[PDB]
Amino acid sequence: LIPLIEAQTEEDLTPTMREYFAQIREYRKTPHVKGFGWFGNWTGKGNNAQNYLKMLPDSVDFVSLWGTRGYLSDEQKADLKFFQEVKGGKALLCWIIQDLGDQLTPKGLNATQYWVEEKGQGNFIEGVKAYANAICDSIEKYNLDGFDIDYQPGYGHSGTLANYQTISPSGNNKMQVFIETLSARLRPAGRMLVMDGQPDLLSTETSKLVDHYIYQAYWESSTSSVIYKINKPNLDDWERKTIITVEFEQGWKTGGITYYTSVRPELNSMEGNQILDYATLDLPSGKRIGGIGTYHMEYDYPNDPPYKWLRKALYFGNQVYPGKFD
Repeated sequence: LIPLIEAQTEEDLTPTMREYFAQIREYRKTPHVKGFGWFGNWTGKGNNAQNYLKMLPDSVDFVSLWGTRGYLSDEQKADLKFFQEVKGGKALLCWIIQDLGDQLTPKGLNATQYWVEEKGQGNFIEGVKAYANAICDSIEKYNLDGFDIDYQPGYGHSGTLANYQTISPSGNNKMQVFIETLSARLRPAGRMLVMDGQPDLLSTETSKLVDHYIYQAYWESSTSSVIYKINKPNLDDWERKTIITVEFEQGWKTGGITYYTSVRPELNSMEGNQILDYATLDLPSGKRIGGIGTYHMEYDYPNDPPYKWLRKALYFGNQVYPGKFD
């Protein structure tokens, strides 16, 4: 007889709640509008539900951890264990990929020094192979469910890995064996690889190694301006693997921007029409977007109800306007 925020394993629940989360775990594996976000201030520290993966809406499928790197608390480890095993949930490491050494470069040592000669052996590429293997290390160490490449060259995050060009042996071969090394390792482990910002630079073939294409559709003011952004037939199965996200650091109150126009007239009489359009987005093929998410998803918690917009959006995407998945 333990309330949820206190529960740690299937052993702490009644039969009726064991069975409840069994259907949630089933659902996760059916094809549906996935729910995602960038979860900040993740502590698992108690009293406040907002700091817990396990207290997220049951309709959230996976999440990227904005800010967290390593050194997890026992209370973080336990939140995650429940989120993973009871809820069918998945948590990703996440951070901008710009330079070869990024966020795994110790001290103030030199990136190109530490990674290339010191870790490769002059072979720049053995160092990309190495830098990636370290990401996987650090994921396997905290049993997280994979990685989220924040890829934004040509929004200023261009470096000794990130550049303007298609990722393929024929274009950015360095970014190619990067992604190749993450897939080789964390795909057979049941883990996820994912790319946000400019997943459109993936080659057709390389796109097969990435489980979702995640776009920041923050300031798009029209359905068809969002479709233009994500309509990339170069990408394997782009409709069902594409996730479109709204900006909740600023629009948590309103369900993104206040001056959006949906292709569904009935959505435009209603506040939050950006996130609801996204969740119900029928692409020109007729297929339903693969999912929606919010940046700083937790800013939706102070709402009435808490997680107002995300919950509504997934209700719109999965029940009000049932989508087509083939």
